Formats: sequence, C-alpha cells, structure tokens
Amino acid sequence: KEKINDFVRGHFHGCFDFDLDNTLYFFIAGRYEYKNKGADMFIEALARLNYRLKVSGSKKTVVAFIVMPAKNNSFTVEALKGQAEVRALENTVHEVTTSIGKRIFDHAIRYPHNGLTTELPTDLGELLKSSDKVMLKRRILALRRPEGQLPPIVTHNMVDDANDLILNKIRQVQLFNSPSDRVKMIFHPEFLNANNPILGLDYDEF
Amino acid sequence: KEKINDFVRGHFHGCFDFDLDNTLYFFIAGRYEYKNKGADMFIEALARLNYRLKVSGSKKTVVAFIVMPAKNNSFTVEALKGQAEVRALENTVHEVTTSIGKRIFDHAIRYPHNGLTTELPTDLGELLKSSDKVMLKRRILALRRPEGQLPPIVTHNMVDDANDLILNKIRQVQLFNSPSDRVKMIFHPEFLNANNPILGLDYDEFVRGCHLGVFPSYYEPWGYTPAECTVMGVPSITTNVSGFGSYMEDLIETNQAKDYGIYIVDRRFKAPDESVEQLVDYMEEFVKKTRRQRINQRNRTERLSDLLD
Amino acid sequence: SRDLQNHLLFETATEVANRVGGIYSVLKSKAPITVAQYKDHYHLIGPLNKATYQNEVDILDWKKPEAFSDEMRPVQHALQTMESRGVHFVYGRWLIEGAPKVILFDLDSVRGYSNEWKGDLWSLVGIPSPENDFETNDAILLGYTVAWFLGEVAHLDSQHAIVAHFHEWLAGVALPLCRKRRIDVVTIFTTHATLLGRYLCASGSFDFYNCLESVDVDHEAGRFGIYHRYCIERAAAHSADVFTTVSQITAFEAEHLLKRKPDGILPNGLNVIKFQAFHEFQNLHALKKEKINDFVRGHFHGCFDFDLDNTLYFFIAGRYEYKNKGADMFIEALARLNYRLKVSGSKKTVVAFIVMPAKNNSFTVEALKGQAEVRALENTVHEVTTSIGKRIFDHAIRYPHNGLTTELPTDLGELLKSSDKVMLKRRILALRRPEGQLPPIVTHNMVDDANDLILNKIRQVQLFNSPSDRVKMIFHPEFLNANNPILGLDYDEFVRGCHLGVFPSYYEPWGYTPAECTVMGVPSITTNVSGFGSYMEDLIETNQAKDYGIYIVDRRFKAPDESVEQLVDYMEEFVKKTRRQRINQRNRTERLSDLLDWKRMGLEYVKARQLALRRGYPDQFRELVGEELNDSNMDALA
Ligand SMILES: O=c1ccn([C@@H]2O[C@H](COP(=O)(O)OP(=O)(O)O[C@H]3OC[C@@H](O)[C@H](O)[C@H]3O)[C@@H](O)[C@H]2O)c(=O)[nH]1
Ligand SMILES: O=c1ccn([C@@H]2O[C@H](COP(=O)(O)OP(=O)(O)O[C@H]3OC[C@@H](O)[C@H](O)[C@H]3O)[C@@H](O)[C@H]2O)c(=O)[nH]1
Ligand SMILES: O=c1ccn([C@@H]2O[C@H](COP(=O)(O)OP(=O)(O)O)[C@@H](O)[C@H]2O)c(=O)[nH]1
Ligand SMILES: O=P(O)(O)OC[C@H]1O[C@H](O)[C@H](O)[C@@H](O)[C@@H]1O
Repeated sequence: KEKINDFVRGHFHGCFDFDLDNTLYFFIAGRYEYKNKGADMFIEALARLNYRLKVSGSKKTVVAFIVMPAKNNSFTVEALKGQAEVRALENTVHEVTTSIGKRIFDHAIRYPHNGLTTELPTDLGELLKSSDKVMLKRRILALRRPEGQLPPIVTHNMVDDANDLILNKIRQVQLFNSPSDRVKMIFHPEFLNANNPILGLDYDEF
Repeated sequence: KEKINDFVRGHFHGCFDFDLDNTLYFFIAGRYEYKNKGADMFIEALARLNYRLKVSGSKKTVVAFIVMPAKNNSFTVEALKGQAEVRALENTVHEVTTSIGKRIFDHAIRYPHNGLTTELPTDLGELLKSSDKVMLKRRILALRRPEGQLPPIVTHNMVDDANDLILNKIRQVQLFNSPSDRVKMIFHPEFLNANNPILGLDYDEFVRGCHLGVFPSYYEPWGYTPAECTVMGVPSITTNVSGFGSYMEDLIETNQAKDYGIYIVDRRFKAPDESVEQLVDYMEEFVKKTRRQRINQRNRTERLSDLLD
Repeated sequence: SRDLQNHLLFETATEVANRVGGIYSVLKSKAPITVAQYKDHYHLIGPLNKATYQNEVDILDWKKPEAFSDEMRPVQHALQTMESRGVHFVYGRWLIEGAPKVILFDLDSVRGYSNEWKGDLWSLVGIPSPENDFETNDAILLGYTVAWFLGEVAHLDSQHAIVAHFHEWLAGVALPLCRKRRIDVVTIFTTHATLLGRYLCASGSFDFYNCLESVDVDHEAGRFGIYHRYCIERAAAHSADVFTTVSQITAFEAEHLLKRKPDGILPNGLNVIKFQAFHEFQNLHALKKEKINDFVRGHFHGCFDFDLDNTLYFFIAGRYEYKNKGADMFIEALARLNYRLKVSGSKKTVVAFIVMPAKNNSFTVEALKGQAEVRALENTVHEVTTSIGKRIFDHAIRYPHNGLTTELPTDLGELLKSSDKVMLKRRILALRRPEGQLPPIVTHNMVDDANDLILNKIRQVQLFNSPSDRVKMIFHPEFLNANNPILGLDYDEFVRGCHLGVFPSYYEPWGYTPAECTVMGVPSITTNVSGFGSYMEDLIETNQAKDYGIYIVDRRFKAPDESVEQLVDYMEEFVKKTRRQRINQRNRTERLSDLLDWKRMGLEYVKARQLALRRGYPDQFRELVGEELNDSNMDALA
C-alpha cells in the first residue's frame, strides 16, 4: 500500500487534498471486456458511490484503479514527470533533515552549556535555515500544476482515446478527479509489472 | 578530523562547552620516553599556553593528545560508555529526523490544501512531537555526568597510576580539563589502531586529522615522528638536537621553515626555560592562524614530501 | 570653484531596478565596488517600472534631514525642485549587495510634454521620433527628465564636480541636451553593442568584420527602419565628454558605425564569490560531474559502452543564435573532432551538450523513462547489497565455526541467491533498447523539429550517437534548472561539472558566458571577435593563455574553414590531456578569475571618470596634480 501511496502522491501532485491514511483503493482488473467483466457496472457504480459519499458528508476517499490492457503508446510525459518531481522533493527533504539532525544533535550534546537553557531546540529557526527553505520551496513550485488542471483519469497515451469504451464511460459519468469528488478514477491501460516506471509493482503485489 | 571529533564528543560528554570548528588538535606520539621524546616540555608548554590564551581572551580550544604506550589494563568503563552513549543519541536523532522528514514532506506535498497556508512549516511543534522529545531527553540524561566531575586526562586504567611520569606531570601543572581551560589534555597510553573501540583510527589516519604535531625531543638520532607528520602535510614542531630537525634546519633558512610548517625549537644554545618559552611562542603563533592560513601551511608542508622520500 | 577629488556620480540606465538585458547584471554586480568608493555621493537613475519596482526597491523618504548629509543637501533641494513641478519619482535603496541609492522617475508623469520635447529634440539634434515606437518615446521622456534634474543639481551644488555616466542609447537622450545647454557636469557614455552591429549581423550572411568600414551608416539605418534610434545612439556617442565600449572589438565597430573612436574600454566584471579553501572548486566539480554522469547513464541506457572515468563534457550555452553564437562551428568542429579521435584509436569519449532554448513541448517520454529505469536498477542493487551484507556479516561473525574454513566467503553463490539474480536481470531487461535504436540527439519534443537549425546541422554531419562515435551530441533546448526532472542542476552547477566551455561566437560585444565559465574554474574556447576573447587576447600572450584554459579562435583574420580547423585543434589538444593536466589547468583557470572581478575591472570605470574630469575641468585638474597629464585616452592619462 505504501508503494501505491507513492504512486498516488505523484499522480495527484498539486491536487493533493485528501489523507492517504483515510483513503481506500478499489480495483477492477483483467482482460479488456467492457461488458463481460463489468467495467460498465464498475464505473457507473463508482459515480453513484461518489454522489452518496458527498451527500453523506464522508471524509473518506476512494481511488479506483482500472487495470485492463488497451492499445497505447506508453506512459504520458505527465505521469513520469509527476513521479520525478515527488522523488526530487523526497531527496531535498532528506538533505534538509540530515541538517536538522546535526543541529538537534549539537544542541543535545552541548546542553546545558553556552547559554542553552532548554534540553531541546524550541524554535524551528534554530533547525531550519534560509538555504533549506529556498530549495524546499522550489521543489513545491515544481509540483504546482496549471490553474484549473485536474489529475488525469488515465496514465498512458492511448492510441484511440476518443473511441475507448472505458474512457467514454468515465467521461459520460463525469468522474474527472476534481477536489470535491470522493471517488477518483485511474485507468492504467496495461498489465502491472515491477519494471513499470510509475507504479513499480507486480500484479500480485498491487 | 571528523573521526577525532566523534571521539572528543564522547570523551567530553556532559562537559562539552566548546566549538569543534574553532578547536585545534595537537599531539605528541612515540614510545614512552618522558625525557628523550620531550613529553615533559610538551606538557609544560601546554600549561603555559593555557595561561597565555586565558589572558589574551582567545576563543580557540586546543585538545592535546599524548599517544605513548604504558602498562595498562585496557580502556576505562567511562571512555567506552561515553562512546556508546553518544552513538545512542545519534541513532535517536536519526529516528527523530526521519519522522520530521515525513512531516515536512506531507506539508510540502499537500500545500496549499487542507488549510496549509504557508509553503513550509513555521512552528516546531508541527514537526517535533512529544514522543520524540521524550526519547531525546533520555539520551541527553544518559550523557549527563555527576556534579563536579571533569573529563578524564586518560582513557585507560593504568597499572601504577600514581607513579606514572606523564600523569604526575599533568597533575602537577593542573590541566584537569576544566571548562575555563582553553587547553585540554588526553593521555592515550597505547598505540592507535583502527580496531580500537573509542578512537577507531590507524596512526597515519589520526595524524592526518590533527592540526599540529609537537615532538620536542632531546635524544632523537632521526625522528620518524615529525617526518611522517610532514609527509602527510601536517605541520610539526621539532628540535635542533634531533636528526630530522637538524637535517631540515640545514635545508631551509630557519625563519622560512615556519612558512613550510617546520617549527624548530632551540635546545642546544638556550637554557631549558628559554626553550619551553619558544615552544610556547610557536604554539601561540599557530593558534592565532585562521583556517585559510592553516590550509596554506599544510600545502607548503606537503610540498616538502619529496625531500623525505 | 569646484572640487575634483570629492565629486558626485550619477549613473543612468534603462535597467536600474529593472531586469531587461545583461546591463542589469553589470550595474548590480558593480554596485559594491562603486558604493565602497562613493557611499552617499553615488546615485543610479532610471525609469520607474510601476509593475515590478516593489520587489526590488526599498522605498526611502527623501524629505527628512537624515536622508542626506550637509554636503549632499543640493541633491535633496534638486529633488524638491523636481517635486515643485509635479515630476513624480521614487527615492530608495536597490535591494542588492552594496545597497546603492536610486532615483526612479515615473515616465507617465511627464508624458504630456511628449510632443514639445520630441519637437525640441528634432530641431536641436535632428532626431525624428515615430509615435508607434513606444521605447524611443520613453527614451526621450527619460532623457529630458534626467537632463532637467542634472541641470538643477548643477545650479544647487557649487562644491562638488558632477560626473554623469550613461549606459546604452535608450538612456542616451540626456547627452545632447547636457552638451547644447552647456550644463556644468562632465559626461560619460558607455555602449554595450551597436544598433548597426546587431542588425548587420542578424541575417548571418554579411561579412561584418571586413565590410564594416565601407558601410554608409545613414543608408543602412534607413534600410533597417531604425534611423531614429541610430541617431540617438550616435548623438549620445558624440555629445559625451568620454565615449566607451565594453571591449576592443566593439570599439572597432563603434568607431566606424558611430563615427567616434572610443576613449577606452570598460569590460564587465563579476562579483566573484571566493571559497575559503582554494581547492573546494575542484571538489564541487567532482560532485556536480557525478550528477552529469547520472544523467548520461540514463540517456545511454542500453547503449552504454564507454568509460565515464574517461569521458569529457563539452558544452555550449546561450541564446539560440545559430550563427552569432557559433553553434554551427561547434557542431561542424565536433564532427571533425569525432573523425580525428576515431583515426587515432583513442579510448576517450566526448559528450557535447547544447544548452540553448528553443520552442518545445517539454521532455520526451524516452528521456524520463530511461532516468526512471536506471533509478530502478540503483534501488534493486541497493536491496541486493543489503542482503549481501547480511551474508558477509554472518560469515565474518561466525568464523571459524560450523565448518567455515576461510575468513571471508569465497564463492559468489554464498552472497548472491536466485531471487537476487532474477530481480537484477529484470531491471537490466527494462534498460534494453529496441534492435538498432541509438541514444537520441535531443531530450525534448520540439515544436518545429524538421526546421530546427541545430538539429538539421547535427543530422547533416551525422552525429547520431552510434557506438563507434567518440563524440556524442545532446541538444537540451531549455535553460538548466535544479527543478528539471532529468538533469537536476542549475546552470552554475552544470558548468562546474563540465570540462570545457566552447563558445565560438561571431557577434558578442562582451561574452558573459565564457567569463562565467572562467569564474567556475572551467576552461573555455572563445573567439577574437568576442569581447571576452579580445580582452583576454590583450591581457595574456596567446600561447600562455592555453595553459590558463583560455583558448581563442581567430574568426577575424582567417577564412571560416581555417577557424573551424583551429577550433578542432584546440578541442583535440584538450582531449589529449591527462586527468593531472586537466586539474592543473583548472587551477590556472580559477586563479585567472581574480582578473574578472570588479575589484580589478572597476579601476577602468575610475579611469573613465578621471578622463571626464580632466577634460571638462583641465585648468583645475592640472593644478590638483603635479603637471599636465595627457587626455587623448583613458590609458594615456593613467
Ligand atoms: O599510535 C602510534 C604512534 C606511533 N607509531 C609509530 O611509532 C614510531 C615512533 O616511535 P618511537 O617514539 O620509538 O621513535 P622512533 O621509533 O622514531 O625512534 C626511537 O625508538 C627506536 C630507535 O630506533 C631510536 O633510536 C629512538 O630514537 C613512528 O614510526 C610511528 O609511525 C605507531 O605505529 N602507532
Ligand atoms: O541554462 C542556462 C544557460 C545560460 N544561462 C545564463 O544565460 C547567459 C547566457 O545568455 P545571454 O544571451 O544572456 O549572454 P551571452 O553571453 O550569450 O550574451 C548575449 O546576450 C546579451 C547581450 O548583452 C550580449 O551582447 C550578447 O552577446 C549566461 O550568463 C548564463 O548565466 C542560464 O541561466 N541558464
Ligand atoms: O496486471 C495484471 C492483471 C491481471 N493479471 C492476470 O490475468 C489473468 C486473467 O485475467 P482474466 O480477467 O482474463 O481472468 P479470466 O477471464 O480467466 O477469469 C488473471 O489470472 C490475473 O492474475 C496479470 O497477470 N497482471
Ligand atoms: O573530471 P576530471 O577532469 O577527471 O577531474 C577529476 C578530479 O576532479 C577533482 O579534482 C576531484 O577533487 C578529484 O578527486 C577528481 O579526481
């Protein structure tokens, strides 16, 4: 689940307004048979669940995955780029905490000498410097997305987007991952595999 | 030097009141020959250097190492315990920063939603929770040493502590590692080796880490100690009665030799007390150096390498 | 009557709180050394940018008696006199190192007088001024407003000499006004290019450095629709007591196109930030280079058959000006270098970067994918090595018991298990490229790929990153930025990671690029028609210059084919160097950086301001020095 979360943060970069500790992950998977496998019921029912959760004031969130192979030209630029930006934020955070660590350590080992009246740091300015702030802010800016852009409903570039049954149904029921939607749609038109660059999981692990 | 820093933090646990970024590391090394190798002049000059630095209001700290093997019963429980206590604080700090990291990250990734109005956290309490504060406080308490107890002048239990020359000399000059002393003394009565549990360095590594070797020998036909030291780009003090000292005194004009990090104390044509004062003038001169000037000197020292090959 | 040692400085430009071009960087980086000399006697003057001045200017009140000293009172009363007519302005500190005082004039508050001043300017100096040209209109409004102000300061300050320095034709209109009105202020004009220069080199077909001396300036300025602008630049050049350019090469073109031999050179310095330890720049180079390496492994995934420990990084960077920045020579020369390195049987590899912005639709799927696949291998290796460690450790802690005859494991099978292998093999399969596909020559999807000059030239010379090519090409058609997902470096970081800048410019009055590259301790190729190259040419004997990392191509006195060959010679000369030779060369290059610092270059601004005082007040200058010093040049004087 922590690997799915890592994917989900990337996918919702700039539009990340729910708690993953209060998020559930539904999925349908299999061979692309829109009728026989019930992708039509699945998507309809999700749209109806979305309504029910908004009406009922639920604070929970459902990210629903559809994993059915369709004809595609691989991952989108957006997918990869969002995964990279989150990864850059992680590394910049890891740098900053290594520095915070050295400053916490110094305070701790030095107490109670050189005017250190408290056992631990009390003011964040002792630990977080200008330099640290600047680069964390730049990482946040990179995650920002254009005014009014929403998280996509599909991770790949489709060969025939306009005629795809799954995507036509998701458009028809209007599940566009808006902030007020309690149910989110992610179509991943390909079998899962740990070699994937965005959701690096074998099917059984997912 | 950072490895020396790690040891020093342990050795001074609970009495750590100086900046290691403004701390210099002097050392004498060799075999236990109190007179011949000049341990007596070293300890004496350091005691006077301490006085000069307190009088001049110097913000520098010198930590003096003595590395000479004596008969011992291995490391003190205190020396080993202190090291384990610092190591335990480091691991707790690392646990805590991992948590802080997840909190910064969450904030950064979520901004500006869910009422996160600033790009970053502004209040420490968002990042540092009470459970973190508790385990840090326990590690700090464990580093605490009893009221009045000072950092030791020695790292090992000595066989016949009372009659040891180095220790009696340290006691006599009263360099007990007080907070007010700008010179600190650490006697390590064993040869250095990487398998050492408290100072896990080979001798060559430890020498590289220091700032100044101090080898005021009376009888030293050669003196491999300042030569090794010089080959590693570490400035050294020696004497004009040592082979190395006279051999270098010959090769460089004696006042220029300072600029190459070869300090030569006159033990031939001066009374012992004029010599001690000279050794102290050198130590004081070196302490007054900035970092940039230390870096330039070490370069010049290192340039001599070839001449000792 | 008037003091020449204690004197005022008014430095006027379009860009003073206001990022437009490179002049902003010059005046900003120069402020520290200027403020150190003048303190509260110095003022920068410019037009107020109402939209953006809030973020740069510390707005300071000018009415209080604590704003100015007793001797600097006249400037207060002069600003008051401007306020007496309703000329609205902003006094303040420019929020930059040095904290210099600025006077920003709101142009909207004199736009009524447009028609009067345009007419005055027409009959005085002959300068026409179309209404659709919004920038000359503003240049005119600025010039009259500033000459007015300097006229009032001259009236009210009878202690100090006044020096008025102007940068670029846009801030030049005040100069003919100061001359004709005979205002008691000595004037300097610095041009950072010429209008006819830029425009005559725009097509990339005109033989500029040879046909320059035979151009009918009025004719060409009419041909390019810039006659009115040309006259402003020309009037500013002629009216100024001292006339300056930023380089010897630009002084050549200035003399024939502006019809006045400049009185000397004002090359652009930097504010070089030193490191405590001289060698730290070497450390940084290795850290930044490791990030370039990381990018390259991804870029060449599946086709990685060379040693990065024996690879060099060349780059060009700048505005996309194919011909004027010599991206054409660069690519041509590299295709020739590639041939020489194959013939000689060198195992080395050059990876050449082109960093020049072109219209694009961001990174390619491929670029991002290979970076992620390499990253996935890294993580899988890290898991495996963690396992390996558990197995080594157990053996180490357990020896010599339970039949362990050797201190360490000896068979790889003891450490690397079936599941470890399967993982690693799968990561390797993800890095596999399709049969025949070569690493690309560009990292982005281009808006007009088929018609791009850079890509067409790479395709023409056929540098397609095949295994047998010793030179690789990577076009990165966007400015570098640490936020970039594939090469997360800022420009300065990337430059430090590289081995050689290559900037074979044709039109380049200064050459900020090779100067900045020099300051990072990275050697570079420039040209003798670049202002940086012409400056280094005269400062160092050109065979010694190579030992300092400054290679200088002759594009003035050689045919283009001879220039290309020389460019190949230098590139090749550099590849031959060992690591130890590269390190010593960078040390030499870094040592040379002190010369590009404003502490040294700002003396030339002093020499220009001296000459202005010596020329405007010769009788007083003679008697405040030992004797009559010569005034034909800045050099001749000092
Ligand atoms: O921790 C340490 C400290 C020092 N050393 C080594 O100890 C050596 C210095 O030892 P000593 O003090 O015995 O001085 P020296 O060995 O140079 O000569 C002295 O003792 C031996 C005799 O050959 C000489 O006549 C005498 O002057 C150096 O080679 C140094 O590398 C270690 O191996 N580990
Ligand atoms: O990725 C990059 C590449 C380059 N740069 C910056 O862009 C500059 C290079 O572009 P510029 O065109 O501004 O500088 P150039 O040396 O190419 O000068 C050119 O343009 C400005 C004019 O004043 C000069 O006369 C002209 O020759 C460098 O100084 C560098 O700091 C980046 O910030 N990021
Ligand atoms: O990303 C995926 C998704 C599904 N499957 C497998 O595909 C098989 C066949 O799916 P299908 O819907 O065709 O099942 P069937 O119609 O046979 O019930 C299942 O056993 C799944 O384990 C897979 O290997 N990777
Ligand atoms: O990138 P190169 O020219 O091979 O330089 C490589 C060298 O760079 C710096 O000097 C580093 O300090 C050296 O450790 C490194 O070996």
